[PDB]
Amino acid sequence: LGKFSQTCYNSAIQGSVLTSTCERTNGGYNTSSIDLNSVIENVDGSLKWQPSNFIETCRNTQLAGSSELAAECKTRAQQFVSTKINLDDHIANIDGTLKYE
Amino acid sequence: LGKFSQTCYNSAIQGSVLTSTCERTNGGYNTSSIDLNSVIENVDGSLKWQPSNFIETCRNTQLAGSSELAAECKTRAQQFVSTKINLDDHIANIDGTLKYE
Ligand SMILES: CC(=O)N[C@@H]1[C@@H](O)[C@H](O[C@@H]2O[C@H](CO)[C@@H](O[C@@H]3O[C@H](CO[C@H]4O[C@H](CO[C@H]5O[C@H](CO)[C@@H](O)[C@H](O)[C@@H]5O[C@H]5O[C@H](CO)[C@@H](O)[C@H](O)[C@@H]5O)[C@@H](O)[C@H](O[C@H]5O[C@H](CO)[C@@H](O)[C@H](O)[C@@H]5O)[C@@H]4O)[C@@H](O)[C@H](O[C@H]4O[C@H](CO)[C@@H](O)[C@H](O)[C@@H]4O[C@H]4O[C@H](CO)[C@@H](O)[C@H](O)[C@@H]4O[C@H]4O[C@H](CO)[C@@H](O)[C@H](O)[C@@H]4O)[C@@H]3O)[C@H](O)[C@H]2NC(C)=O)[C@@H](CO)O[C@H]1O
Ligand SMILES: OC[C@H]1O[C@H](O[C@@H]2[C@@H](O[C@@H]3[C@@H](O[C@@H]4[C@H](O)[C@H](O)O[C@H](CO)[C@H]4O)O[C@H](CO)[C@@H](O)[C@@H]3O)O[C@H](CO)[C@@H](O)[C@@H]2O)[C@@H](O)[C@@H](O)[C@@H]1O
Ligand SMILES: [Mg+2]
Repeated sequence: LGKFSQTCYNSAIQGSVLTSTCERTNGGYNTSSIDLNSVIENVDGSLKWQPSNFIETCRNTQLAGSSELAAECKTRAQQFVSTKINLDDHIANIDGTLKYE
Repeated sequence: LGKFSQTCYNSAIQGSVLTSTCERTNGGYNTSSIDLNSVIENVDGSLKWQPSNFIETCRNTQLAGSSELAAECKTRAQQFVSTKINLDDHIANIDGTLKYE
């Protein structure tokens, strides 16, 4: 997994946002960033990769109305159930960019 | 917090990724995406927001060479220590975009 660096150049971190420029699979070069705020966690002073089971345990995601996200997710009993969450609660538009806050 | 849909339009969800076109503070629009895999999680079938603490308990982050992220983070005793994590562990280039796997 990961390894992004081998095919990216000119990466910068600022605050918690990583930005880098990376080879498109065939052809061009894209510059993109990802906010680490949500992939990294501090545990008693050490940076740890923070896990989430969303993708792994949920399915059929779809946007309802303007902000609601819907999916079906495995209950601890391995059963799929319906479920939704209002993306409006914490996804904000910060000067044109969607941001988790 | 949040309320992106008040000032964004033409939104979509593909897998766990959300895309939308949002108003810059004053001026035009920008179309960004945000990967929701590390932003919410599935608890016994119900979706919830995944909190984190990187932003609120570490400070002065820095890029170290190719892929190494460095910072100072707070410990269970309440003191800051240096700490690093190799971003190459789980940050991959996916066809020009940075993704967390
Ligand atoms: C310089 C000069 O010459 N000025 C002259 C003035 O006479 C006059 O000034 C104003 O210009 C503004 C600029 O556009 C006018 O339009 C807009 O309004 C606001 C202004 O932001 C300021 O207030 C923000 C807080 O607002 C809270 O309270 C007010 C009512 O009192 C309401 O709007 C809300 O209910 C809101 O409540 C929320 O906030 C509390 C905190 O107390 C929080 O606990 C709760 O969550 C609660 O829900 C404040 O946040 C903001 O900070 C900015 O100010 C400075 C920079 O100047 C920095 O310190 C900050 O970092 C930041 O830049 C101001 O103090 C503002 O909302 C508008 O900008 C938004 O929209 C853009 C897209 O269109 C987007 O790009 C921005 O990033 C921002 O987007 C956010 O909001 C939209 C919905 O509006 C949402 O869909 C997005 O997801 C995004 O979400 C965040 O938005 C707010 C905070 O920004 C939060 O509510 C959300 O939870 C979330 O965090 C824009 O500036 C303004 O009306 C006008 N005069 C006024 C207002 O009296 C101008 C005329 O324009 O003329 C000059 O001559
Ligand atoms: O160990 C890395 C981790 O993720 C790997 O997937 C990413 C991969 O990037 C892809 C890579 O493949 C290109 C295509 O196959 C193309 O058809 O062939 C060329 C060879 O000439 C490949 O470059 O490279 C492109 C551009 O460089 C990239 O856009 C693709 O997504 O490998 C890079 C290496 O840094 C990494 O960022 C990603 O991991 C995955 O394959 C696997 O090794 C791991 O799960
Ligand atoms: Mg997370």
